[PDB]
Amino acid sequence: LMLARQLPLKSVALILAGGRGTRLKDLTNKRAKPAVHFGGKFRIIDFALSNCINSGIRRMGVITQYQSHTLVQHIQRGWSFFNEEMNEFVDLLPATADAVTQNLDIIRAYKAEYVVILAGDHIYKQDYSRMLIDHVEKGARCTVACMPVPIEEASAFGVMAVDENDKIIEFVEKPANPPSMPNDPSKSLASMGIYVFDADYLYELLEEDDRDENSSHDFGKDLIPKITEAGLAYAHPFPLSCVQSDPDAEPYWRDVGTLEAYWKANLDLASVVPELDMYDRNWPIRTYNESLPPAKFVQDRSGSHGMTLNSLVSGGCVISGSVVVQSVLFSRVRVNSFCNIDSAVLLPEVWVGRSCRLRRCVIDRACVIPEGMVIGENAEEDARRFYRSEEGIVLVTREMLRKLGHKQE
Amino acid sequence: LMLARQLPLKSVALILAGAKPAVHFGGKFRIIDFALSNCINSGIRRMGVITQYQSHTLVQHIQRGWSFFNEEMNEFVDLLPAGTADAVTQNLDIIRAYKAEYVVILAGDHIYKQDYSRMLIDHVEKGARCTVACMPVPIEEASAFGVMAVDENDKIIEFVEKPANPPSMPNDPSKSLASMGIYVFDADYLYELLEEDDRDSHDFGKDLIPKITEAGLAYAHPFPLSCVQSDPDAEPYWRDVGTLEAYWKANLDLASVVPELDMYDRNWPIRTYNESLPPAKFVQDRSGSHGMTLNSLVSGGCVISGSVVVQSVLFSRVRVNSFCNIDSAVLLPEVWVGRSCRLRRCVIDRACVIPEGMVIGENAEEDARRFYRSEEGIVLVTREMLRKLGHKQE
Amino acid sequence: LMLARQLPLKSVALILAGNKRAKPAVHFGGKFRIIDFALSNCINSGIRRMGVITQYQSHTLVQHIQRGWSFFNEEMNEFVDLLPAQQNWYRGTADAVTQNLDIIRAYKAEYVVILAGDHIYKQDYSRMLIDHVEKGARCTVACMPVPIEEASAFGVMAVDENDKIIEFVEKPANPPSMPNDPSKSLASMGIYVFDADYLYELLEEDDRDENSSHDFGKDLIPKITEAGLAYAHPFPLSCVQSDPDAEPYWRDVGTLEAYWKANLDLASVVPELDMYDRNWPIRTYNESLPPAKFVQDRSGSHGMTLNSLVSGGCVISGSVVVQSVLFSRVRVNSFCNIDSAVLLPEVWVGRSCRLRRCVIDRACVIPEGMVIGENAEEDARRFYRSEEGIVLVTREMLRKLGHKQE
Amino acid sequence: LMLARQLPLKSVALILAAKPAVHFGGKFRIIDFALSNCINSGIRRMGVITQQSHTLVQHIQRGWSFFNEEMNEFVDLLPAGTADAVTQNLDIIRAYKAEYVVILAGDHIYKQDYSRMLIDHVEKGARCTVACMPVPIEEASAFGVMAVDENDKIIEFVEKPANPPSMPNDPSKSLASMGIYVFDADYLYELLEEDDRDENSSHDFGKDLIPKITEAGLAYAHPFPLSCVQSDPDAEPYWRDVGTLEAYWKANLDLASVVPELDMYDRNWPIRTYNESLPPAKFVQDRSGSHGMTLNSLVSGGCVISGSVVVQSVLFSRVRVNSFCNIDSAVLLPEVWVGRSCRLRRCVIDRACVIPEGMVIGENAEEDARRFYRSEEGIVLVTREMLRKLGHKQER
Repeated sequence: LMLARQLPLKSVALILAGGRGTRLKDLTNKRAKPAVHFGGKFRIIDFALSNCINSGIRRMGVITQYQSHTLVQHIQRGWSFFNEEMNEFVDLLPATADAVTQNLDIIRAYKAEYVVILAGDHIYKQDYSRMLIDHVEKGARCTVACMPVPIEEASAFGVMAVDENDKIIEFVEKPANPPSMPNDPSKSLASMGIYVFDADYLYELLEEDDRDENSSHDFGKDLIPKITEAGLAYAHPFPLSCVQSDPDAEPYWRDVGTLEAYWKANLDLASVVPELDMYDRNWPIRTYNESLPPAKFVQDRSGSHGMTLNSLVSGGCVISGSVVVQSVLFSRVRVNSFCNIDSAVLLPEVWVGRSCRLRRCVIDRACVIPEGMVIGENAEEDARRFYRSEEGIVLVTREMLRKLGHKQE
Repeated sequence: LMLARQLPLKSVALILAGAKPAVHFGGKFRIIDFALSNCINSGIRRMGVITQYQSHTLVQHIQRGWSFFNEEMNEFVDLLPAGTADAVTQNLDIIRAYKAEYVVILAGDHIYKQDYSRMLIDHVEKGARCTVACMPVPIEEASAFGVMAVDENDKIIEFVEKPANPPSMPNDPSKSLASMGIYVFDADYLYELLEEDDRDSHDFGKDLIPKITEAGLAYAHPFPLSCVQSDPDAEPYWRDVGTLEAYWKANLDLASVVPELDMYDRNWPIRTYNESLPPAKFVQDRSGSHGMTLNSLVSGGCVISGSVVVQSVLFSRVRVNSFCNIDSAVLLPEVWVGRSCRLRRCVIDRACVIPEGMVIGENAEEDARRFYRSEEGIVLVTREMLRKLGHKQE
Repeated sequence: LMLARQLPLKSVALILAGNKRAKPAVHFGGKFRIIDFALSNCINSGIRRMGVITQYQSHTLVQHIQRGWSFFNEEMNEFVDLLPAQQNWYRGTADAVTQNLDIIRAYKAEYVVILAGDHIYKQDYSRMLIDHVEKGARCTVACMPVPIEEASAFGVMAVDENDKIIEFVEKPANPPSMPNDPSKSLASMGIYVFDADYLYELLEEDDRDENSSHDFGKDLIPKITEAGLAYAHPFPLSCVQSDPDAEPYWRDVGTLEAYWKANLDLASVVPELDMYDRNWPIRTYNESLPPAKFVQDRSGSHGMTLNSLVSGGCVISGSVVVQSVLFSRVRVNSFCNIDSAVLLPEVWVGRSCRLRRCVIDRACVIPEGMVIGENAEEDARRFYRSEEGIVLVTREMLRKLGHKQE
Repeated sequence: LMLARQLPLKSVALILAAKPAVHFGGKFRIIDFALSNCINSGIRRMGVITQQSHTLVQHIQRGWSFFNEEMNEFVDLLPAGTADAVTQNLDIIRAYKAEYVVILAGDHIYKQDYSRMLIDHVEKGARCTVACMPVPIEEASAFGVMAVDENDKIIEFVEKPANPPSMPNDPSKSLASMGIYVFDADYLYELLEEDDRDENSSHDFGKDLIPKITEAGLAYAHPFPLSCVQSDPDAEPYWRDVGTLEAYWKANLDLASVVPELDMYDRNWPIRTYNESLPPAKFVQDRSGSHGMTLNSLVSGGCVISGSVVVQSVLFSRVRVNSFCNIDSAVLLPEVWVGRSCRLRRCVIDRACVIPEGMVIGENAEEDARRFYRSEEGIVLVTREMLRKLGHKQER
C-alpha cells in the first residue's frame, strides 16, 4: 500500500512544552525548558516541531503550561506561517497528561486518526512517519519509542522490558534501582517520552484518567503503566526511525537536563566533526530567522587581531581582538578588548567587558560581564559568586551578577 | 500637522531597475534593499519595481524577501516588466490604478538612506509639480550627472543632462549641483507628461526634467534635508557603486572599525531576505593551529579553517580552507577557497572555486592576464575566468 | 515640525482584552472579530507595535491573533505581543498592565496608547497623539457625548476651555450633564494616551496602594486629574468616517441587542459603519472559503434575498433571507424564512425553519421546522430572550431540548 | 521498497506556460490546480516558467510566495517550443538537485496525486512516464496519441496526427497524452542538453522528445484513473483544457449546478489560491425596494446585488449588479459593473467590464454576434475593447 505518505496526514502531534527544567533565564527571570537557546540560533522546541514538518505531520499543538511569553513569542515569530486551508497549523494550547486533558475538546476538533505525543524539551532528529508505520504494522493502541541508556543515568528515565514482538511487557517510572537490559546489560533500556496513540483509544483513556482521584495524571507515572498492563503498549526501537547522516554512529538524543549536558551539547557544534549535524539539507531544522548583521571582528584597543579556535560566532556578534576557543557565541554577543573566552557558551546579547577571562561556563542571556572579571579559574571563588556544577561547569545568570552589585540593563 | 504622515499614504514609489539592483552588498544585502527599505521607513508601503529585464535573481529576491505584504492594507511590491521614462509609460495603465496623488521615482541601484516623507513635505510646501533631489558633486565627475541651477526659492532655472562642460556652482565652484535621479511628481502631472512625451528622447533627465524646468514647475530638494545618518557632522552617504573600485571600497568600509555607513541603526533599518544560516563556524587548520581575524565581516554559513582574514568581507556560505591569507578582499556567497591561497585587494564573484595554492593581488601583470584588473589595482575573479584557466566549477 | 509622522513610531499600543470566546474575540460583520478594529486602527494610525493583554487566555483570541495578526517582521520595529494576565467590584483594568510592566518597559516607548479591544470604532490615533503633545498633557482621554440615561455606565468628566480635565468620576449613579446640552454627558471612551515614563511611575505607585482597585477609570484618572495633568480629546478630532456629516460611530456591544443591532446595521442599504472604506481598511483572518452557493430547494424553487449578507462557504437552498447576516459556512436548507437574524459560523438550519429577531451561536444545528422569534413566551422558555425581544440560541440550549449537536 | 513518501520529497515540478492565469470558479486561477496538486502530492518544490505576464507573476507573488526556502519548498519564477523553455533554465534546475522531475501543464483543470504516478514510474522502472487518458477520436487529433503494450510501455507515439489512430478498448476513443511527464532527473537533463546541443528538433516534448524516448523503449504510460482524485469513485475522471470559450463557460457554470462534477468542497484535496480579503456578498433592495432572486448561482466576496434575478451564473469577486437585472447562464469575472435593467444570457463578461444601462445579451442571436465575439455554439464574450468600439466609456 501507499500508507507511509498517508499516515502523517492522518496524524496530529502534541508537544508538551512548559514545565521549566533549566537554570537558564530569558530576560524575565523564569524561562521554560522548551524555549531554551541552543546552537547559536535555535530553541530546543524547534527540533520536535521541525521533525513533525519533515515527517509529514503539519498539524501541531504546542501546550504551554505556565503562560510563558518567550515560548509563545517564539512560536509566533517563527512558527506562524501556515495556511490552515491546507490542513496545516501550529495551535497554541493553554493550561504531563493533565494539560492534554484540559484541551481535550479542542483536540477532538482536529478529528485526527493517530496522535503523536512528543516532549518539546529534547534535541534529536526522528522521522515520525516511520514510527507511525511501525505503529500501524504492529497494531497497538499505543507505541512508545525506546533506547538503551547507561545504567547510572537510567533513574531519570522510564524503564521498560519487551518480548519478541516488541510488546511492552513491563514498565516502571524513574525507578531508583532500574533493571538492566536482560541481554548485553551494559545499560538499561529507557523510554524517550515519544508516543503514538490511536486517537479514539487516547481520548477514551484520558477521559478515564481524569475521573480517578489518585491517578498522577502523567503518561509515565500513571497513564503508560496502566496502558502497558492491558497489553496494548508496543515498543519502537529508536534506531528504526532516527535520522542521521553517518549510519555507523549511535543515535543522537540529548535531554539536556544538567548544566554539564547543555554545555557539552552546545560546544559539540563547535568541534571539527560535531556529533549533531546542523548542515543536513535533507533534514533541516526550522527556527525564527532573526535579521542580524554579519559577525563583526575588529581590532582591540591595542590594534591587535583576534584569534579563534573551534568556535561559533552567530550573527550580530562584535569581537574586538581577543581569543575565543571552543566557545559558542549566540546572537549579538559583544566581546571587548583583551578577553580570553574559553570552552564557554554565551547566550544572545551577552556583553563582556574588557579584560575578562571566561572558562568552562555558560553565560545566560543578556548578562553584562563587568571589566576584568575572571571565571572558571578559581573553583571556590567561582562557586561562591555563581553556580558551579559537580564536574566544574559554571553558570552565570544576570541575577547572580545583580546580587554582586553589577547593573544589568 | 496631519499633512506630515498623510502625504506618504497618498504616494507610490517606483523603483527603476537596470543586473545592478541585484548586486550583493554588505554580506547580507542587495542594493535595491536600501531603496525599498527607505520607502518602508518613509511610510510609503506601495512600491512598483520596474525590472528593465526580468532578472531571475531580482525577481527571486523580491519574491523571497519583499513579498510579505497584505494588499488589503494598501501595501505591495509590484513586479512591473518593461529610455528610462518609456518603462513607466509601458505600465502606465497599471500605475494609474494605484490612485496615488504623488509618485516617487527612485533608482534601485544606489546605496543611501533617505526619508522620502521629508521630500514630500518639501515638495508640497514649495507647491512644485516636480521636485528633484540634488547634491553637490565634484565638477570633474558632474559630466555623468544631470546638473541644475536654481534661484533663492530652490526653483530650477536651468537643467542639462550629462553636459560636456558641467556648470560650477556660483558659491561653491569646486563642485556642481547634481541631480540624484530621485524625483517626486504630482501623479496627474506625471501622467500628462508621460502621455505627451510618448508622442515625440524617452528619459526623465534628458527630456522630461528640462521640459518641466522650462514650465517653471521643477523645484530642487537639498539632499541633507532628508538624508539619514548617525553622525550629523559628516557628508551625506551616497555611493553609486558603478566601478569595481567603488564596490570594493564601499564593501570594505563596512569592515572598518567605524564605517561611514551605519548598518547597526535600529532607527532606520534595511529590510532584506533573512537567510536561514548556521552561525559562522571557525575551526582549526590541518596543523591544528588557530585562525586570525582583523577588521573583517564573516556572514552566516561560513566555515573558516584557521587562516588569516584581514580587512575583508565574507558573504554567506563562503568556505575558506587551511593556510589562507586573505587581505582587503570581498568574497561573495558560496565562494570556495582552496588550501594555501593568498588573496589581496580583490573581489571574488559568486560561487567561485579557487583551486589550491592560487595567489592573487601580488603580481599585477600576471593577475591582469588571468582576470580583470582595474587601473587602481583591484582584481575581479569570475567563474568564467577560472574556467578559461582550466579550473572546474562544480 | 513634522510631528505626526514621528509620534506613532515612538508609540506603543496596548489592547486590553477581558462564555468561552472572549468579548474581543466575538465574530462580527460576517468575517471579523471585534479586536480587529482596535488593532486595525493602530496599523492605520502608524502604530505598528501592539500588545494584546488577555485577562482570560482565550484559545480563540490567541488563535485569531496567530492566524491573522502574526505577519509582522520584528526587525522593522513592528509586532503584536501576546501578553497574558493572571486575574473586587470593578475589574482590575490597570492590574493587567502592571503584571506585564517589565515586558512593556522593554519596548522603550516614548508614548503608550491604552485601548479597549471590545469596542467597534474607527479612529486615527495619530491625531490623538498630536493633540496629546500639543496640549502638553501627561495623560489624554478620548471623550464623546453620550445619552445621559446611559452615562451612568461610563466614566464622566468635566473640562475647561483648554480641554483640561477638571473633574472625573467613574460610573456615577447621578450623572452630571454637559453645560451646553443636559440630555448628554461627556463620557470617557476608555482610550488613553500616556507619557510612557509617567504611566510606569503611576502603575508602580498604584500596585502598592491597597485602597486602589487597579482600574484606570475609578482611581488612576482621578489621581491624574487631581494633579491637573489630565487633558481631554474630542473624539471627532480623530474619528475616521466616510461621510463627514454623520455622527461619530462607537458601539459598546455589551448588550445582546447592541450586537444584533450592530451586525444587522451592515445589512441595510446604507450602513452607519462603512466596511468598504479603502482609505481605512479593517484587517482580519482571511479565511479561504468557497463562494456563497445559492441552489434550488427540494421543489426546484429559487431563493429570495433582501438586505442581507452571505459570507463565504454558505449554501442556501431557496428560502427567504431578509435583513439578516449569515457568517461563513452557514447551511440553510429548503423552505426557510430567516428575518432580522445573525447566524454565526457553521450554523446548520434544517428545513422549514422560521427565525426572527434572533442570534444563532456558532455551529448550532437547528432541527426541521423549528420556529423562533414569533411566540415570545415559548421563545423565552426555550432559549434566552432579551427584554427588547431578541433571542439567543446556543449549542447547549439546543442540547437540553433533545436536538443532537453533532 | 519500504516507504513511498520519500519519492515526492526527492522530486521537483516544473509548470510550463496567459492561459494559466485565467480566473476560474469565482476565486481560483487555473494554475492554482497544478500547484495545489504538487502541494497535496508532497512535492513542495515548484518552478513556474512564465512568459512577462504580469498577472501570473503577481498571482504567484501574492498567493504562492509563503514558503520557507530552508525547508526545501519554493515556487520560483523562471523566465524563458516547450522543451526549449526548460533547457533555458536547466542551470537553475540542476541546482535543485532533484532525483525526479515532474513536467506539468499549468493550463488544465484536474486533480491528480503525482505521488502515485511517481510510484508507478519507479515500479515500472521507466526513464519517462507519460500520463494518458482516453479521448474522443474526433478530438484526439489535437492531442498526442500513443499505442502501448500489455505492460503500459509506450510502443508508438505521434504528436497531433490529423488521422488519429483508433483504440481497441473504445473505438470511439483513442489514447491521448495529458502533457504530464515524470523523468529521471539526470536522464531528462541529458535529453535536453543533447537536443539543444545537437538536434535541430522543434524542441517540443511531443514532437521531438517523447518520440525519441519511445524509439528507445524507455517511455511508459500511466493511466490517469490510477492517480486522479475524485470524491465519487463511480464517476468519470475530470480533466478540462478550457481552450475554447464554450469549455470555459461550461466548466465555470458546472460549479453552480446542484451537483457539480468537480468537487470544490473536498477537504482531503484542497485547492490553494490567493485569499483576497473581501467583504461578505452583499444583497440589498432594488430602487423599488423589492427583493432579489437567486437560482443555482455563485456569488463571490465583494459582490453587491440590488434585487435582480441571478440564474445558473458565477459571479467572481467584486461584481456590481444594479437594479432590475436578469442574469442567466453567465460568468462575470471580477470587478464587472452591470448597469440597471440589463438582461445577460449565455455569456462571459471579462474583467472590469462596465455594462451600460439597459444592454441585452444572449437573446437576439444576430445582434449579439454583431456586437462582439459569439461562438458557433452560441456563447458570447464581452471584452473592454469591444465596448470601447461600441462607444461605452470604461476605466471609471
